[PDB]
Amino acid sequence: FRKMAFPSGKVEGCMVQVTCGTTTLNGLWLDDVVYCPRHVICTSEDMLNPNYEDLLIRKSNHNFLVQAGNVQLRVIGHSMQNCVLKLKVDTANPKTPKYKFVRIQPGQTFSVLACYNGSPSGVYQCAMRPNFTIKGSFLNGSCGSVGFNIDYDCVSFCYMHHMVLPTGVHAGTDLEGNFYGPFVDRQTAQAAGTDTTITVNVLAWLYAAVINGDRWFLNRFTTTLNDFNLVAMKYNYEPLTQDHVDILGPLSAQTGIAVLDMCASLKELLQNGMNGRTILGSALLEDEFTPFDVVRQCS
Amino acid sequence: SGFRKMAFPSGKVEGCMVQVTCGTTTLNGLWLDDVVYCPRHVICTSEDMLNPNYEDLLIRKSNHNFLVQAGNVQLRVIGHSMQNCVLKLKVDTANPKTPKYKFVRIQPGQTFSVLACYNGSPSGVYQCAMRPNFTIKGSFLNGSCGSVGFNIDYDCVSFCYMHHMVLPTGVHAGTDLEGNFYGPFVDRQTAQAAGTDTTITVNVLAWLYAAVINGDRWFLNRFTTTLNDFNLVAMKYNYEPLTQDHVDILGPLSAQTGIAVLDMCASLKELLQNGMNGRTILGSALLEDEFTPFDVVRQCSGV
Ligand SMILES: *[C@@](O)(CO)[C@H](C[C@@H]1CCNC1=O)NC(=O)[C@H](CC(C)C)NC(=O)c1cc2c(OC)cccc2[nH]1
Ligand SMILES: *[C@@](O)(CO)[C@H](C[C@@H]1CCNC1=O)NC(=O)[C@H](CC(C)C)NC(=O)c1cc2c(OC)cccc2[nH]1
Repeated sequence: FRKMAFPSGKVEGCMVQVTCGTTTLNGLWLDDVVYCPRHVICTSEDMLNPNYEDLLIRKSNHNFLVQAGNVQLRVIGHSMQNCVLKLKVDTANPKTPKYKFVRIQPGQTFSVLACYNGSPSGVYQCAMRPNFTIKGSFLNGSCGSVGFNIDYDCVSFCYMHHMVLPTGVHAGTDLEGNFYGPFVDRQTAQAAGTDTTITVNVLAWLYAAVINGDRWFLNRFTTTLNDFNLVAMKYNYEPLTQDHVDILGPLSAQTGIAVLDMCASLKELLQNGMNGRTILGSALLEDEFTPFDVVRQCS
Repeated sequence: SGFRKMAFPSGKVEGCMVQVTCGTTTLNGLWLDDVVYCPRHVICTSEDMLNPNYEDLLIRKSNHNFLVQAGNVQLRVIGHSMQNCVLKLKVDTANPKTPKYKFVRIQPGQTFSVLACYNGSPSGVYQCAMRPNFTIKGSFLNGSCGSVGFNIDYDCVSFCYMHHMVLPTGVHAGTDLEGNFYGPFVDRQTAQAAGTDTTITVNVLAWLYAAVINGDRWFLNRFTTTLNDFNLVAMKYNYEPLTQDHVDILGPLSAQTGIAVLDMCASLKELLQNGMNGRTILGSALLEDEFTPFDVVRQCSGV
């Protein structure tokens, strides 16, 4: 098993750069709107303690430089929505894919198209942690890079990059500008809460192991969802929700192993350990593959 | 900040993928200018693939025997030749989205991005390394043949891999875009083993430097080693020898971190002899060898 990103071309065709003063970052051009982090309006000193409503009052359309490559797109309107700026431009992007804006849950994965100066640089798969950070790879100039999933022909954008934390993980918003987690867009060191293991994804991984004939860990027991959640929390594992149980449905049907029987197997692995054994060639339980990723790599 | 297995953006390649069908055999092709490149075993029937005389099988085909679909459009084949294990279909239409490109044959230990495709449709993109035994640890399913591997520099796509085969061990084998396999493999329907799969030492060292740049030094030690004494231990553990060129190529990472290359060699020697003792590096419980020094430099320079 490996991390696989979605093909990035539909998103590449939407990346632009946005500059205000000497402050430059990336934006997302869909139809005639460009979406970007609102701190582009800040000088470096402004970002220490910004009052964004007051800073924006001092800006007009003609203070925003939007470029597709080196080609300028004239800005004809602007507004703030939470921590994102929306710049209306006078050109509808001919490369706009079918798209939606979605807000994901911890545990869900997405592809990040890391960009610099409006130019796509690399693509990789990330998982939203329970503490609402991602382990990205981002350098200066990466803000406004986006994360997304592709379903059929539709790009679902879920993430726009804003922040690195002192621990070197990343934080950002959805495309309506609402941060994931307790973070704010300020030039300040902010701590993320203690993280936990993504249980639903570990279960998906165990189903993947079974699909491939690696099933020594299957035990004879079952559990209730409540009892499992209480045990899991003592091992720093997330509780399962009903949605988690439901998204495990297809893998449960494919293998014939009920979700709560697999939970009882995992409980035993937590309580008793691996006994120097491996699962899918690994002593670590992997928690960054969703049930969809498992299906997507097995078929 | 951070270090992740990263692929190049795939859009320039997506615009070149098409579907090639001959008989009941369908796989992917690569459409550049007015030529479509694909694995020649498309011309094969199920019975042919056991021992295909490709020159014999190809001469019996006509241009119209090849159905090339690009999205909803069918491209008319107006010529066809064979270059080793790659078929070259001349089409009457030049692909308008052809990027600047070159064909290159990659060296073992180098990385490239793979755009996995099915029925001419891009499905996923990931980074691989060409292993010392000339296999790649890919993710490919039925119908993935003709998927390509590439690197991008500025605006130029260097195609280096086209996919053909899975081995019994689950690793993968393919050719360059001149149709020559990497490794001792053959495009016939047989179970093939690779040579011994050694570890790309210069890459493990780069990844250790990446781990240091990202704040983890638990594996470092106060010891050093000579290059030869390191290589003696490395070869004992089925690692490739480190050459002076590798040492030099690691210079920028050594400069950035302040850790002499042979001091990092002494760290790796200790990891090989003692193991990792349940600890992890950059989240991995194994020594990773599929990032090149340049992969690390481009993600971690300045951090
Ligand atoms: C965007 O490029 C800014 O436009 C930038 C992305 C980071 C640069 C290096 N890697 C990244 O992911 N974001 C920032 O520089 C933000 C700007 C905010 C939104 C105004 N700043 C931080 O992420 C930042 C500031 C501080 C800090 O201060 C003090 C102390 C510790 C961490 C930290 N992160
Ligand atoms: C191509 O899509 C075929 O067009 C296909 C890709 C593999 C399918 C499963 N995963 C893959 O990477 N390649 C093949 O099916 C090739 C066809 C050759 C080039 C004629 N064959 C193999 O991959 C192959 C055959 C055998 C085998 O036999 C008998 C025994 C064991 C492994 C094996 N692989």
